[PDB]
Amino acid sequence: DNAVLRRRVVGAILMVLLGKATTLALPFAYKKAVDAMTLGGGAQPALTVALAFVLAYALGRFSGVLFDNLRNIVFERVGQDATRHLAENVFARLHKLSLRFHLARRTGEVTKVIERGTKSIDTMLYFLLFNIAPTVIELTAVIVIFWLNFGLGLVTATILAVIAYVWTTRTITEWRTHLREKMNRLDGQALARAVDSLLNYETVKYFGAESREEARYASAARAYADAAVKSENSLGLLNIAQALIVNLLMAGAMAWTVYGWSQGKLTVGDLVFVNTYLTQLFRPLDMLGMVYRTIRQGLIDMAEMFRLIDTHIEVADVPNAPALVVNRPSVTFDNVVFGYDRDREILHGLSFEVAAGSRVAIVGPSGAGKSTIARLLFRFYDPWEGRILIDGQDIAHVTQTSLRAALGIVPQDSVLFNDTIGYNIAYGRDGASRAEVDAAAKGAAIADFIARLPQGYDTEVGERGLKLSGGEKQRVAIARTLVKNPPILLFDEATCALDTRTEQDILSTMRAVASHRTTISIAHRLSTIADSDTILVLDQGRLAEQGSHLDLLRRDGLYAEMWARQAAESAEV
Amino acid sequence: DNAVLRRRVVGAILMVLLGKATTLALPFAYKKAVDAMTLGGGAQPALTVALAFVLAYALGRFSGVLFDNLRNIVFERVGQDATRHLAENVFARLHKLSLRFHLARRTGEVTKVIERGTKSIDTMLYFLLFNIAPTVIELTAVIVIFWLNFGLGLVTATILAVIAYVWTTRTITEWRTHLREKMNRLDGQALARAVDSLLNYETVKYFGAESREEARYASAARAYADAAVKSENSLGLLNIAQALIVNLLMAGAMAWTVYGWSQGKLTVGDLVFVNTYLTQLFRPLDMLGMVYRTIRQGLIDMAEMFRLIDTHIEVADVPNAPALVVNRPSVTFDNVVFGYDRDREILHGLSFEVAAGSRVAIVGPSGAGKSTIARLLFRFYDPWEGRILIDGQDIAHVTQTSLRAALGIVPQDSVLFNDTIGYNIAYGRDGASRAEVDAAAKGAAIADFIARLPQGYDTEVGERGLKLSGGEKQRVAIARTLVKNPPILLFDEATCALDTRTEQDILSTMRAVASHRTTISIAHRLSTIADSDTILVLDQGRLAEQGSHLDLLRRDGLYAEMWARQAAESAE
Ligand SMILES: Nc1ncnc2c1ncn2[C@@H]1O[C@H](COP(=O)(O)OP(=O)(O)OP(=O)(O)O)[C@@H](O)[C@H]1O
Ligand SMILES: Nc1ncnc2c1ncn2[C@@H]1O[C@H](COP(=O)(O)OP(=O)(O)OP(=O)(O)O)[C@@H](O)[C@H]1O
Repeated sequence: DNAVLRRRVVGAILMVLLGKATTLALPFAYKKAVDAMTLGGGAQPALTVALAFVLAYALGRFSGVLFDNLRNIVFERVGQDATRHLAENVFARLHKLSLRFHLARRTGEVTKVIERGTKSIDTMLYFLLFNIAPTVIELTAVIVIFWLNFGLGLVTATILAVIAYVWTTRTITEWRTHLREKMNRLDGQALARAVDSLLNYETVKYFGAESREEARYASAARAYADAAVKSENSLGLLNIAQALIVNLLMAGAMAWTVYGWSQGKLTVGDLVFVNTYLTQLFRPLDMLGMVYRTIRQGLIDMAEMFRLIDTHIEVADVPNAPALVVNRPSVTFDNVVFGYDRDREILHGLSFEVAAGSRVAIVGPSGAGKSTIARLLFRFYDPWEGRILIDGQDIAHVTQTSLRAALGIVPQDSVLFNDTIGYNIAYGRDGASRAEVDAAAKGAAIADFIARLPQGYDTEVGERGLKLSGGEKQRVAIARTLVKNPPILLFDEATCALDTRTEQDILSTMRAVASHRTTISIAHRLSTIADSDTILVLDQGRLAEQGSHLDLLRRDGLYAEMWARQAAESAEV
Repeated sequence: DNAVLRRRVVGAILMVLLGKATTLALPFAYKKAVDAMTLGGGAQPALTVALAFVLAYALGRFSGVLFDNLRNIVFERVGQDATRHLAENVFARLHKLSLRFHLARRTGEVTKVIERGTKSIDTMLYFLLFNIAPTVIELTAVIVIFWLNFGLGLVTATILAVIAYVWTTRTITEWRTHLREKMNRLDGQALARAVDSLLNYETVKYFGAESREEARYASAARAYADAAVKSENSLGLLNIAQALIVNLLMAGAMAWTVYGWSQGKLTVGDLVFVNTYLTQLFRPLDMLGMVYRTIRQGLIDMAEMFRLIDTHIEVADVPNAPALVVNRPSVTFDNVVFGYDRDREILHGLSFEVAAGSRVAIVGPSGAGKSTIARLLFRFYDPWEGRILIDGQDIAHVTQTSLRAALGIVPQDSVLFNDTIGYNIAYGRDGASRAEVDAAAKGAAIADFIARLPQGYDTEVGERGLKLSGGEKQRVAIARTLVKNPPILLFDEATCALDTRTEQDILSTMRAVASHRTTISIAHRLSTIADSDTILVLDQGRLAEQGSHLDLLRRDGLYAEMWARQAAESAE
């Protein structure tokens, strides 16, 4: 499909084909030895035979290694391009996976699987292109030559020996696959435990549990080491068996050649021809058994890695899915029944209406499942029963991209890229201008703060934005979501980490930006949302109350009681 | 350390010597062939030489492969144990590093460096132990036997050839180290970018920026691919140069021997002997080249890892540091000046007293440095000026372990292990019993909730505990700190994501058991902490006000102002 890559692969194949010329170099030494022993010296060609033998041998070895390295240097571009394309596809498809995977994944084992599969595919492609075909050509050439100069019984013996070789290799590989899989699993578990400890370094320091993490990693490492010892011992046993088979076959061949006659067909040269061809045959078959085991391992690793990527995507677009068109940002929950796992149901027929352009609050006790409303509105999961509508359009029947582009959310636990503040803020919109970033930072009340910083927008935030304060991180999230500027805006506990001045500023910003935008604010402090158009009270995953602040307060229900418990702080300390 | 591996390693060395014996066994079989050319054949006496040829050659090759695999099978345990010990030490020292490193690290590149070093130490140890010594033995044996059997010229030529080989290898390695380092840096950067995107999957989905992350990772990957192509091309050039040198040396060695006489310069069998020795001499040098370059690369990589593992730990114990003795859990900040970076200072002479057993709140605007008080109280950093005292004892002069064991913290951003709820709760104390876990879950108001769960304590929380609710996660952190049961307890905005009922229940359950325990609560909502014994107001890193809620409200200071802004009723 690529003319450059085609040409490169053709050149590489020519390079391996030159291996056949290298194999043809040995019969030159055969002929020279035959001449030297048939004339016994005293003739003219002896000086010629010596010079030709030394020159041909040295140049043949040098040309073999030179062609191997030229093949490597010419194929390195194609190999690295294949690795890059595989890595890009794996990354892209890894970002397409469902949220349940990322929420319950273990970084160490998935990283081990990804790297092992990528390296196995690289090695497998390399060996498939550069080992399979030349070894077949060499086997056919050996068969033909052995048929012309060794008869038929010897070629049948060699075929029976390679058949026994294949049978023993298959049996030992079937025995060793279990140990290999156990080793890989233990390695993955060890790396996952180590990565989890590194992610919880702060917790370990808080609880002084360095020794416990070290001990658990040491236990995992000892398990992996024992499994690896077992696997490599089985590999050594396989190699010893294969070498025994090949060496006894070679011994039989040499025995037949010498037993034919003390002088043989040719006194000097027959032994040398046989030994050279048998070296050129034992060197590749001893590695060919390993190459069969390597193809097996690469197949099981491709099957392993591919069994993880693109295998379980919870949310997928329906065929010919149209794009979402939001003319009126209205939200409808129609008898939505949903639970994260079928073991525990979270939402039991939740139904409500959020009018277009209104500011609606969602309150309730902990565990009520408001973040469930936020995640289902974003189509991270699909509800068991009922449906979600935006402008009267089913969320499940519209493309994910348009739906998620019509929604902006300031989540409860926000994560920032390991980059500058300006990058994180401009991440809200592709190619955001500095004027939009400045306007959003003014709206998110970090303008003066960024001005007081030495690097300004170029201030580093570190990994996950932990080099900033909580309020600064929350304001950065608000700023990026304002950069996005979607028609529907969902604040999941936005004003938790904010001080009083920032709290009032962000609240006024939310009230001012609610002009033609629907606003859904999940808050634990009722006073911050008492001015909302409607307040939805959740309890155990059900809509207990709905209405204005005065309406829910007059009903003397759950919202009123909650408002009488929070207001107890100011009335009487 | 006693005979654990000694016998085993001795066996490995024995195997290596047996390999030399095999290498010495082959020329003898050739010597017999020389005899077969001096006796002119025979009816029966030729058969002996034939049988000797077949037996010696076949058994020599089979025994070589068998001894190699036996050496591997006996040394695999030692190799895996060495790799395991190095990995354990690397992990331990990685946990010993300062918090400034972990806060500003990049996971992908550090993980890549660690894994590269882990594989490199194994490969390097194998090649060093099984190539360096046998190649030296073979070179010395070839030198002595040759010197005995040809004179001086060819040994002078061989030593000059090895000197030129070493010089060319050194030059090409010095030229290729730059490309290798650039390739490694690009690989680390690409992996770091990919890991950051995987950590921010949720942000990417929130803003639909999959294409941008894919494009940036593709750019990093193509850069790494170009660097790797250059490095491997230079490697191929080095290999062809080395092979040319060795093959020309072999060719010259054969040419000198043949020029003496057609059958033999000194002895007739010396030419076949020489060519066999040249094969047995090229077999180890083809490994010696890659072993030289691999030892160089492994040393420079492990030094690079250790130059990142041996980075200076900001917080270290003073020599002969005593243990902390907390009889009255009081906290004192004495003119503490500290900033994270010298370009921006955070705390400017902060001084305050938190009495033993009192309930103290820490409030103020953003940037006032309350999380700095929490991080410095735990000695994550050391202050520029001033000091911190616990029960009148300097934090800087006590062991880190006792200090951190005397303090429990529910941080603002809590992280949970990717494990069950019971594991996370019992993590508060080493070997926590089930009764203690139950008592803490009851105190943290998650007992009944866990009872309502299908798996109960065995419910998975996922990575960082994101499979739980915010309030559930905060209460799990509270449960861990209650399991630890320290005399000083610091809540950095702990009860924000809790509803009022659960918050009040937990706080009252604490207050009942809050006897002789210091409580330090950092809160942004003042009304939740108006019942504290004392309230410390911070501004620009200084203690502006201190006192009760009624006192600070009557004083009409900063606390009153902050309390009058939240009290603004926006309800219609
Ligand atoms: N990925 C998940 N897997 C399993 N259960 C989940 C997952 N996400 C949420 N839940 C469950 O759904 C319920 C709702 O929790 P959620 O994260 O919605 O917090 P909330 O109740 O909305 O508010 P708060 O943070 O105050 O508790 C909880 O019981 C929680 O255990
Ligand atoms: N790890 C860090 N590295 C560098 N600078 C930091 C770090 N953490 C915070 N800062 C900066 O220094 C100031 C120190 O305040 P810190 O975040 O420690 O607590 P705080 O000011 O009480 O937070 P809040 O904003 O919740 O009041 C912060 O406002 C922030 O600008």
